[PDB]
Amino acid sequence: SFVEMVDNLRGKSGQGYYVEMTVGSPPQTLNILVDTGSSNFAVGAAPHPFLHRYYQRQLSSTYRDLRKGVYVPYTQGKWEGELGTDLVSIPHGPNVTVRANIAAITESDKFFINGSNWEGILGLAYAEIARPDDSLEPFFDSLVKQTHVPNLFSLQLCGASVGGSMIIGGIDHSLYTGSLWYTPIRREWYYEVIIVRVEINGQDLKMDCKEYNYDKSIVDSGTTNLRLPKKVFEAAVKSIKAASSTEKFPDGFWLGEQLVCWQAGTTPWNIFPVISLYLMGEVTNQSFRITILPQQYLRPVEDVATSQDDCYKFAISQSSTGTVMGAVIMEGFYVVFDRARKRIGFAVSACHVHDEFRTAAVEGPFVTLDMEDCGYN
Ligand SMILES: CCN1CCCCC[C@@H](C)C[C@@H]([C@H](O)CNCc2cccc(C(C)C)c2)NC(=O)c2cccc(c2)C1=O
Repeated sequence: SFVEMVDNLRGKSGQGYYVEMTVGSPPQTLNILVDTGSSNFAVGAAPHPFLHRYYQRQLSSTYRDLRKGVYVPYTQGKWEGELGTDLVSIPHGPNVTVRANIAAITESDKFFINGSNWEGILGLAYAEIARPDDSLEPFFDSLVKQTHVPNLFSLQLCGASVGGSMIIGGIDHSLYTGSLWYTPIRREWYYEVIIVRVEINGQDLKMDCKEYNYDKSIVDSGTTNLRLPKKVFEAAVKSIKAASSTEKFPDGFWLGEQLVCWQAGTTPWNIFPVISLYLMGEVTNQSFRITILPQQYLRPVEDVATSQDDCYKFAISQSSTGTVMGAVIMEGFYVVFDRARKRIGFAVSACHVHDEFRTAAVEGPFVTLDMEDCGYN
């Protein structure tokens, strides 16, 4: 019964993917951003200039107040609110209703996005990073505990405004081609993984592989960009600049601020390199790689001036809290969050990018010694 969940995600480019949900009795419909980078389920519950609707606890006969406050500060944005529980369902999801923790957002700062069409956030990661502490059971843990839904979900994030699928409870084999390749979940807090090698256009960055995971590497559907630790970011940009030096870009472009444009259909994809991320595999001394096309890390944005050109933003950013494999990395892959087996699977998505001479790929096996040394402690 996974066909009912195909295409259950929507969104606007750079503004997050959301799934429709209902909370309360009678059911109140809300669009909820899907976030593997956090673990709180929270919805707007008070007016806000960017909210078209919000959760009204007063209108829900099943609402239960927990008489405890909560706040969550993210890398970008923060909110505070009141904890409580209520009945929750996913119309284009499993045919079940669960009682789950809900943070009723009463104040927020740079959290909600104007015109994004979502009013809440579904943190899919583990209790260890839940606020106020790990005793606030995350939504997916409640779903698994209260129903027969298997302990896994998969995300098919599709590019161009955007759509995708969140298959709750399994793997939909029509959404990918080739084989699934699995990397261990290093520790169950974020969806933490270990990157063991990085190549740009086939050239090894030749850094201490610990630099790639300093101080961690996570899979984060709630972040648009690929985010890299300072030292890795500088090396990647230096290499990407050199590969595309035949064209001029303002240095604000390389900071993700100012956009670059080209005459419609003349974007010089060939001068931007492919990025290969090698991930720790399932067997001794074995890894595999996912290859990222420039169509993934050059995000198309709306044209500020006359909508004649093709304009893009550089979707790779510097991080001070480790590597973040954001939505643009996940797009074009089918990503399986196999919580039951403590692993994350990658396969080429059915909604893959269509470059002329290059193709995004998930390839293995590769031999890589001392992979454990790549993890930071
Ligand atoms: C998709 C557009 N947007 C903004 C999305 C706004 C709404 C979701 C957005 C608060 C979740 C977190 C996501 O959870 C972060 N994951 C790691 C993390 C970092 C610090 C603290 C925590 C704990 C709460 C667990 C977790 N994302 C960000 O911060 C973020 C930053 C920069 C750009 C963007 C998002 C973006 O591209």
